[PDB]
Amino acid sequence: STRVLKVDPLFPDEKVLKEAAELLRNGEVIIFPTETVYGIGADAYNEEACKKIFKLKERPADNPLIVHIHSFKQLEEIAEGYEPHLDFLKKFWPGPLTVIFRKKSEKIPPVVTADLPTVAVRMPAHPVALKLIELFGHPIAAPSANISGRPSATNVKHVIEDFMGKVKLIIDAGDTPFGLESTIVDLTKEKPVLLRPGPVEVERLKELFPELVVPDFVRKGHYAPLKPLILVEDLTKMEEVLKKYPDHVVICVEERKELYDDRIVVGSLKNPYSIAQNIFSALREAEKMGKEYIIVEGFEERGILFAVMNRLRKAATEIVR
Ligand SMILES: C[C@@H](O)[C@H](NC(=O)OP(=O)(O)OC[C@H]1O[C@@H](n2cnc3c(N)ncnc32)[C@H](O)[C@@H]1O)C(=O)O
Ligand SMILES: [Mg+2]
Repeated sequence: STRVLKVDPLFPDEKVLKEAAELLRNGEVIIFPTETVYGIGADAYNEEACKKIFKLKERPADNPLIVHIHSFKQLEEIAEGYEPHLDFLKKFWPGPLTVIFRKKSEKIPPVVTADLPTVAVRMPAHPVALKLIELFGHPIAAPSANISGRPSATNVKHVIEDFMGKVKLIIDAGDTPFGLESTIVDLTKEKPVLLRPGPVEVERLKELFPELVVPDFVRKGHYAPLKPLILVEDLTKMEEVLKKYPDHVVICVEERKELYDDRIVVGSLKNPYSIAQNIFSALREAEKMGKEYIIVEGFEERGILFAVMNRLRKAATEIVR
């Protein structure tokens, strides 16, 4: 019997958080907001509880979980070799950044890290997440709140779609600020490696780390709707595509809304953060509009839209370059 408890994002009712903390202590899984996407979390030191996350998501065991912390002191408990990067961390944490370090803790079971000698760590800039972790007293292991393969939940409506009846508690703090998962940066190798683009933008990381490596899998290509998805990087072929795929809905920017008939406006190029904020909602709307094909306009591989494109490329059933 899933309880959905609404809380203020800045000053959440600590009584709701306590209820959540209790469930975590009982080895239950709960869903909570962050500034990026909703997470589905368990006690990070509880092997059995973390196993439930995999079951509930229908997730491969080889796909490791991000461990969420509230203090730099917790970092010492779980990781080693981070001391040269403390200046960096203190500049972006709390915030939408996940970093890979060598695993110290034997407190974090292998299921969490998929037997890897590394651990992904994030200190989320969302008062609800921070206050929950602190009150609970252990780190929380949490992937995104969605059935594996599907778009990451950015609001409680999407969470309910995927998890009503399957978890005891969803904390609702409204639509997540960014709409997109944290930037993941691997700091275990000699040169830092970008594993996932996010709200900490590539251009910013390149300023800080001139030798940042951006693997091919980041630039090429999860987050997938139920209907086939057609991504159109070259918008001159838009007309060809529309006519090739007749029974369709289009996801488009505002400045090209008038150029279609059946269209979801995801946001404006004027304010690209609007596009990031709404893109996953758009895919969930689209898949329900009773059309055979979802057709999405492409975006610049720059700033936050880089992250958007990363997500769409990984979701698309066909790309049109
Ligand atoms: C809940 C919210 O904080 C959200 N979490 C999230 O997106 O979790 P998830 O859906 O599990 O994505 C986790 C990603 O993190 C990577 N990952 C985790 N631990 C890793 C490790 N030790 N080495 C490399 N990649 C790792 C996984 O491969 C995967 O791509 C976020 O990071 O914004
Ligand atoms: Mg995910």
